[PDB]
This record gives sequence, C-alpha cells and structure tokens, in this order.
Amino acid sequence: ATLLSPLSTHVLNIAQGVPGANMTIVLHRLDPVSSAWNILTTGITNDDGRCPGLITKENFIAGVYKMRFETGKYWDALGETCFYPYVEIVFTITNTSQHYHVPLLLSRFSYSTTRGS
Amino acid sequence: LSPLSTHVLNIAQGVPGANMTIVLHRLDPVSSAWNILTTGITNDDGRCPGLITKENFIAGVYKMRFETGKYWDALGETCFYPYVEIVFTITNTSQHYHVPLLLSRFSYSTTRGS
Amino acid sequence: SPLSTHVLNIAQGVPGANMTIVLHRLDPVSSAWNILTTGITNDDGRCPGLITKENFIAGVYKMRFETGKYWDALGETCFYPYVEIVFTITNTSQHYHVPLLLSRFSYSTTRGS
Amino acid sequence: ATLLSPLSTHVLNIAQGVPGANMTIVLHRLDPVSSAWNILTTGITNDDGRCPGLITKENFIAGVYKMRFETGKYWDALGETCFYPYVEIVFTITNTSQHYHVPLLLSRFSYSTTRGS
Repeated sequence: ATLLSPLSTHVLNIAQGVPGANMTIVLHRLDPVSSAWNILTTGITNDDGRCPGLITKENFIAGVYKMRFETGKYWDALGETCFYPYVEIVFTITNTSQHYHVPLLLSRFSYSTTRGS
Repeated sequence: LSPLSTHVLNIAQGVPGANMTIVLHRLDPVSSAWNILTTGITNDDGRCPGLITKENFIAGVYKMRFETGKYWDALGETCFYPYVEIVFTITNTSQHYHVPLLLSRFSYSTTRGS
Repeated sequence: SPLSTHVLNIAQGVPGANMTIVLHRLDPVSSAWNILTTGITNDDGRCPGLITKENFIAGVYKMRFETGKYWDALGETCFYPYVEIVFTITNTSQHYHVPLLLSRFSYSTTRGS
Repeated sequence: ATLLSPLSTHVLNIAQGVPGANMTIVLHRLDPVSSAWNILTTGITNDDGRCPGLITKENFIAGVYKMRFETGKYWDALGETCFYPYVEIVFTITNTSQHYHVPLLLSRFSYSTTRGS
C-alpha cells in the first residue's frame, strides 16, 4: 500500500517537451533554533521527471524549505551549457494538511516554478 | 551603463514590481563564499540601474537575491517564497545580460535576455 | 483519454475550478473548426474525458479556455477574454497534457505527458 | 521626434536565450458589426525580436485585439518543429492612455505572455 509524500515536484524540460530525468534534487529545511539549513534528503528525478517520497507526513512540519535542483549538472550530462548553474526554490509551509507541488519547468536559458496541490 | 540589468513584473496585477530590494553577489570560486557587489531597490518602472560597472563585470558566477516576501508583505499579502535567488554564469563579458523576475504570490519565472 | 489538461490559478496558488474549456479539431480541407467537446474543470482544475482514445486522430487541435468568464465569476477582470492554444498532434500513441497556468495578466503553457 | 506605437511586443526564444528575430506578426481587431477579425498590420520582428510601429495612436481605440505570431514558420526556418503552428493572444483594450507591451517568450514546446507597461 504505497506511501504518499505531501511534498512533490516535477521537472520538465520545456526546450524538448520531455521530462527532466535524472536531475539531482536536494531538500533542506531551515533549523529555527540555530539559523542553518538542515539537509533532509537527496534524490534523483525518475524518467517521468518526478521524485516520489521526498518527506513523510510526520516530518513535514511548518517551516522554511529549500529545494536545490542541479541544473548545471543536468544540462552538462546532456552535453549543453546552462545559464543557471543550479536553481534553489525557497518556500514557506504553514498549512500542513495540504499537498504542495513545487515543480521546475526549465530550458537552458529560462525557468519557472508555481505552487500547486 | 550597467552590463547587467533586471526588471521585476508583478504578473498578478500587471504592473512593475516597485520598491523591491535586490542584492547582487559574486561567488568566490576558490572558497565557496558569496560576495555582495551591490544592494539596490527597484524604481517605479521595476528597474534597478547601476547594478555593476563595466570594469567590475568579469566572468564568474553571480546571484541576484530578490526580496519577494518583503515586497508582498508591504503590499498586505503573503508570498509563498520568502526570497527568490537567481544564480547565473557570465562567460562572455561584452554582452549585455538582462535577468528579470516575473512573479505572483505563488509563482515566478526568469529568462536570460540581452 | 490521451489529452488532459490542468488549470492553475497562479495568483492564488489554487486549481482553476469551474472554467469552461472547449476542444475543437481543424477540418484539414475547409479551414473550419469542428467542436469535439465542451467541459468545465472540476475542483482540482482538471477536465477528464476531453476526447476519447478512438476519436483522438492526428491533426491540429484548439483548446479554448474561457478565462474572462472564469475571472468574472471570481469578481475580477482579465486582460484576456479567452485563451486559445492551438497545437499539432502527429503521434497519437502519446499522452498530451495541455495545461494553462494563469493570472489576470499573464499565462503560460507547456507540452507535457 | 520619434513616434512610438502604444502597443509593443518582444519575442524571445528561450531555448537559445536569443531574440526571436524575423518572426511574422499580424495584428487584428474585432470588427464591431461583423463579428470578424480585421487585419490591421503585418510585420516581421527585427534582430532584437521587436516590432516598432504596430499601430498608430489614432488607430489604437478601445477594442478586442488579437496578436498572431507565426511560430510554426519561425521554428521551421531554423530547421525545427514547433508544438504550436501559430500562437494568438487575444486581449481587451479599454484604457487607451496606457502603454501595452504584449510579449511572446517561446520554446518549441512552451510559451508564455504577460501584460506589460
């Protein structure tokens, strides 16, 4: 019975209209007692550009999170230069009962993100 | 004439993003420290002139931090992103680079322009 | 259903619920648009059953999103009275996701699977 | 002294990070009596992906306009396909005193637009 993470992502390569497979993503959360980023998990996107199992319901607490997408390495492996060596998306979770989809739609020279559910 | 420019557009309201704080940094490639080059605030056209001089514009990895949560809160609204940082590599130093931020409360995009 | 969509209201970070979407196919001889389906997005901003797998033939399609009516029911104006995305389908074995991410003064779309 | 069109555009090719040069653009306005699109101007973008003189101050009245971008043609002269054979942005003008910038930021498999000033 497959466990469903409340935080999901999707990487789409908009230049060829295909998923962003095999991109390294690192999730962090700011520690409020110190003021430092704590690493939570590191994953590699699957062939559908997604990264299931980012975090459990119990660990998904209110806080500030950072997702780092290794875009420079992603494009390097495709044999291409990228304008952005990495992409960090920093976001505030206050409502913990909701699903948060935090995707990266990217080309070599542009990207976008949105909050969804 | 800054070789690096920006423009902030509030896509929720279709107006320039005025008075947003933007800090430009340059990476120390040998350590991995970020150095602050310029701190500015966008004007009523959403622009930030004089981000850097021609003479200080060398190849390297630069970051612009845009103070998005502070911008939205001043307008009476929350933002999903406490700040946005765009990190980009400069190799060819004779080109102009336009690095804009197009944002709502819950989205943002950027593109490399000239 | 090999064609799917998703409407995101990126001003509020919520699904774009109750938006009318009309799907057409171009008559490749006359240049007429033939209506295929008229739907309304659900609470999750999706429109299931846009086309059936049998009826999904190659050619040029248009999805029309009634954006001006969507914002109007929300008590707001939209720069765009409607949005039409026109695309060419050459391979009918694939899934095509044709979404609309919109605010009152912007929008974007992406070919997805 | 230069006459500036109240309606401007900019086409940006976001897969290469260059201006979308030599893109055909056709501006229409909805006819008040027939319910038909009337062609106003046809142009080709310049080397900076822009099209000065889309319309005169005097022709720019309250209305519903459509900007058509020949994206299929544009990509084809670069030797590639596009998912969209053309792109039309239909927009309402009520306030005739403001400047309107209606850009197109395009890859072969994505595009975006915004209302600007």
